[PDB]
Amino acid sequence: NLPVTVAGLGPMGSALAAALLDRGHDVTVWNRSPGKAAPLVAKGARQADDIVDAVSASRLLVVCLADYDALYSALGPAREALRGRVVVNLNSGTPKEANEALRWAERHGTGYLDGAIMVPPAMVGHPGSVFLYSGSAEVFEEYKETLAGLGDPVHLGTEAGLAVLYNTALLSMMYSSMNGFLHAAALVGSAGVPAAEFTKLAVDWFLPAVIGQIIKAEAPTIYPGDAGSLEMNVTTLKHIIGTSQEQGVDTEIPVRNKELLDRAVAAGFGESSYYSVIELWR
Amino acid sequence: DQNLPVTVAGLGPMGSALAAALLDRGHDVTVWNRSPGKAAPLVAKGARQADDIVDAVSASRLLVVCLADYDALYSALGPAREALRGRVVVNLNSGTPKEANEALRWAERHGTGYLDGAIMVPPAMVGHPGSVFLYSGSAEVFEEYKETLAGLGDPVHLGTEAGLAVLYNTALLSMMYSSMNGFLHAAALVGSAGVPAAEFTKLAVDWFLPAVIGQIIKAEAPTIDYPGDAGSLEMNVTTLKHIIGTSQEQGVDTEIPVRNKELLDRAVAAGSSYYSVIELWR
Ligand SMILES: C[C@H]1NCCc2ccccc21
Repeated sequence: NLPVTVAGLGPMGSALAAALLDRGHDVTVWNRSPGKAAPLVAKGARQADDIVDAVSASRLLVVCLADYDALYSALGPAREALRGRVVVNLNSGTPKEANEALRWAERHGTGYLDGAIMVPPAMVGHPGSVFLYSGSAEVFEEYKETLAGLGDPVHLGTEAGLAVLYNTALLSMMYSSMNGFLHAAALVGSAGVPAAEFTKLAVDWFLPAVIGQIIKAEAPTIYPGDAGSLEMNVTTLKHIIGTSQEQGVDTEIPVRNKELLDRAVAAGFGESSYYSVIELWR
Repeated sequence: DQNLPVTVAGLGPMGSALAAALLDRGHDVTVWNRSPGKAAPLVAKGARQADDIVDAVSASRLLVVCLADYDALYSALGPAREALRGRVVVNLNSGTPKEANEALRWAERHGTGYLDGAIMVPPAMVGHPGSVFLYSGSAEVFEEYKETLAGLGDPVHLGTEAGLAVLYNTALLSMMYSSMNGFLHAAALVGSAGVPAAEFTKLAVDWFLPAVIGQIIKAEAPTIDYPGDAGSLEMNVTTLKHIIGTSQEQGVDTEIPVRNKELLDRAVAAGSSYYSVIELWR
């Protein structure tokens, strides 16, 4: 039961469709290029002829396409068939793109959720999958159970752009953290330290016990316990850069991190908090 | 000997915490500091103050040193050359691994056992649950004093070579600085929409950091085996273009994601997995 249509059958859209099939939904699939539907049809999906049939088959339409232009092109022809259905858009962009899609959906009498997929395709549907959602709370509550088949659905608020905002923010932190980890791994690696054991120490202990706790301790709105003054952290970074040079590891990462603190010291004091670094960017 | 005499040389905020922790665990603690005015609070708690460094060293077989740098260690302890014979130095503030190896050499020249250690928590956490200290140096010396060292924090022995503790410490902290900075960009980005920092912080630290950042790191780490991974360099460039785009829309400085994207563009040109970025630095 709970018929669902998936539009877009790239690697992510295919995973969405397959996860929905595995929970036993009546899944209708649609894609622009041919040949992406066959593997899903084999697994029990009905392929729709035209986008109107696809949209008409289900009250819930899960969209996973390249951008907003792609969404309009794909779903534009559906016209009055969208009226009274719900679009769950899993591929915005930026928050302005999310708001543009909300506008498009509302013009067509269509409910709208914007979602960010927080795991790779292969994790979709499996324990650990988490999807962030923004949009009408009524709509979210009505389709929550269906959405749960893809991953733990977290509703951030009713404004269209929030999911993309949170997703882009979290991912920005992820890239920096991963790059720092790779500097770390290069550093120990240059002494011949085996990576597996260091990785486990860094991820299973240091990341939650030290990095997480220090972040919360620096957050002025939230361990006894903080990162210490800017000036003491500058000195720490000078030792990291020194160590990196000794070991023959590129100093780019700690050099940039030190320059950032130097800027924050100059704007405030050597005694200002670590968190005040954020004032350089807003 | 559960009340083993210990001397602490250096009574800055960390050294003072070490001394207080040792006093709480039933040691006869002798304290020393170059500048006056730091010993009195510890004397009140039961520490014996030493006049000069020779008296300090002569009072205990175990000497815990917590000074600014290596130069400070040599200048402080130099006069006590001879008194050091047959004692053990646990140096808790080497700046680089070459410095750790220099101090080993100095200690051994004088007939003195040597451990190097890195304190992984702030002063206020020292001697409380969650305190962790990393050690490197002679396994025999570590085994002999392990139980005393356990009073300060969980003692993790990395190996016998003098520089390992500094190497691991500098690596882990390098990752920390990058992670915190990426978090601050994240917080600025959601903050620019009026999202409250407390709730975002909790989501980022209590869920995203272990469930996503930690797992993606392990997935990329070729020696550890989350059926997915970070995806190709090229897909991550595109993701970063969206983060930069979102950051511009929101009026938040793009410095952090711009640098992260430039790194990947360098890695694409060198010519593939996210983890291969590491090859730019060694
Ligand atoms: C350098 C100091 N300040 C930042 C927090 C921290 C955490 C672990 C070990 C040292 C430090």
